[PDB]
Amino acid sequence: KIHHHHHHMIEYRIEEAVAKYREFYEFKPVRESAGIEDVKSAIEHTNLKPFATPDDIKKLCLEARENRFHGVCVNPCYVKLAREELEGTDVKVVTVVGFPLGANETRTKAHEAIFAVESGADEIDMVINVGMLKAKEWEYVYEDIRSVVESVKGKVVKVIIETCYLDTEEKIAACVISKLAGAHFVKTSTGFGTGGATAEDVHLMKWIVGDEMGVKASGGIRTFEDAVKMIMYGADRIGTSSGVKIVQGGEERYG
Amino acid sequence: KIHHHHHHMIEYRIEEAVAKYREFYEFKPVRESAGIEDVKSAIEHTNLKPFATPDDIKKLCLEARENRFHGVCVNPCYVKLAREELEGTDVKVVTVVGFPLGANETRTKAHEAIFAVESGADEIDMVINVGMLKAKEWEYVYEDIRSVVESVKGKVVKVIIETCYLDTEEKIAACVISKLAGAHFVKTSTGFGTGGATAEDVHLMKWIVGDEMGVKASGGIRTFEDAVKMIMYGADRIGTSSGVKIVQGGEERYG
Repeated sequence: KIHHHHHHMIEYRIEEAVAKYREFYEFKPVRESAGIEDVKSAIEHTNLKPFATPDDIKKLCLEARENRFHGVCVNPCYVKLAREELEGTDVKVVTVVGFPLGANETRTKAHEAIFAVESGADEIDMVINVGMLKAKEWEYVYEDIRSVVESVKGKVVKVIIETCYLDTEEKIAACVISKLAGAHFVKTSTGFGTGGATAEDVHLMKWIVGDEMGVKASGGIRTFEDAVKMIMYGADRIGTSSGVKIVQGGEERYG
Repeated sequence: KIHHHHHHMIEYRIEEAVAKYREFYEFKPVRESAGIEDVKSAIEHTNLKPFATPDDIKKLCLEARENRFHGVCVNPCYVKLAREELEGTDVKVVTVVGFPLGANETRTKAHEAIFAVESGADEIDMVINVGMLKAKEWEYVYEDIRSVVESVKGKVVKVIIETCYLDTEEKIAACVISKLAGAHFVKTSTGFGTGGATAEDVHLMKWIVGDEMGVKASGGIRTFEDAVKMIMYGADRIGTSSGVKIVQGGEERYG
C-alpha cells in the first residue's frame, strides 16, 4: 500500500512534467559553441568493448592523461587497473552497472556498484530497466535506481535511460524518476542499442532535470562537431571512445 | 604459487587441444538429420531484449508451453515471473550472467548466478571475459568461470564464448578452459555481438568438448532448417527468439 501510494505519487510527478513539456517546451540551444578545453573537460574517454584487453585500458588511460580528459570509463573488471594506471592524477574512473541491458536483478546492480567503488570507481553509470519503464512500473524503476544510488551514497550515479528504445513520455518519465531517486546525472545511451545521442533528446532531458542535475550525451559521438553540438544543447559530459580524434578535429578545424 | 602454476597447466592443455585439432580435425556432421520433436526439445525460447515487458515474458512462457519447448531464456529481472508463469510444467527457466559483455568483476558474476538460482533459475548462461581470453590470461578466465560454476553447484552452467570476436585458437582455448572449470555447456554467442552461430563453430566446439559436454548454438537461428543444421553439426541446445516460426516452419514443410 506504501509502494502503490508511491507509484501513484510518481505517476503524478511524471504527468506534471509531461503537462509542462506540452505547454512550455521549446527546442533551442543552451549555450553558444564550446571550445577545445571545454570539450576535453567534458569527455569521459571510454572503452567498454567486450574484447578490450589490459593493454587497451593502459592505452585509454595514457590518452586521458595526455589529453587531460575528465575521466575514463571502463567495464567493471578493469576498474582496479584504471585506478592503478591513473594513481596521482585527477582523471576520474567511471564504470558501468547493469550494462548495457539494464535487466539484472536490482540487488545485482546494487552489489556491482558497491564492488565498483571498493575497486576504486569514482562514478557509476547504471542502466535503467527499460522494459519495466515501458510497462509503466514506476515504483520498480524507482527502487532499482534508488538501490544503486543508496548503495554508493556520496558517489556520482548516472542513469542511462537508453533513448533509442523510448518515446517522448518515457524519456520524460525516466528523467523524473532518476531525479526523484537521487541520481546526479541522466545519460542518453549505452552505445549498444539501436541509436545514440541526439541534440533533441539531450535538450529535452536537460530541460526536464534542470541545472542541478547533469546530462551525459553518449553513443555515436565521433567528432568535435558532435561533441560541440551536444554541449550546445545541454550536455555537461560526453561519453565517447573517440576522444583522441575529437581533440584532433577540434585542433585542425577550429584551433 | 597456485595461480602461475594453474596458468601454466592451462596453456599446456590448450596446446594439446590445438595440436590434436591440427593433426586430426575434420568438419562433418554428427548425425544424419533432426525432426520437429528433436528441435522442440533443443529450443530455449528466448527474450533478452532490454525493452522486454512482463507481458512479453508472459507471452514467451505461453509459447513455450503450447510448443513444448525445453526452456525459456530471459534476463535475471524476469526469472521469478517466468518461474511463476511456468509453474506446474517442466519448462526450464534459463537466465544469463555477466551478459552480454562478460566484463563484470568475477564476484558480480558469481553473486548474479546465486541470486538467479534463488529467484528460481534452473540454468545459467554466463559470458566469458573475452578481453582477458584474448590477452591469454588463462588463470583469470578459468577462475571467472570456476567461481560461477561452484557458486551454483548442481545447476547447469553454459559458457558463452562469443565466437564472433575469436580466432580459431581462441575458440579452442575458451572451450578447453570452460571444460576445465566444470561448465556443462559452451555456447556460441550472445546475439549482441557482431555475429552468431555457424555450423563450423558448433562442430569445432563439440569436437573439442566431447560427448559429455553440451554445445548450445545461438544467434541468427531464424528458421527450422537453421535449427536442424546446427543440431546436425553438434548442437545439443538451440538459443533463439524465433522458436514459434521455427516449429511452424518444420510442421508446414516436413510434418
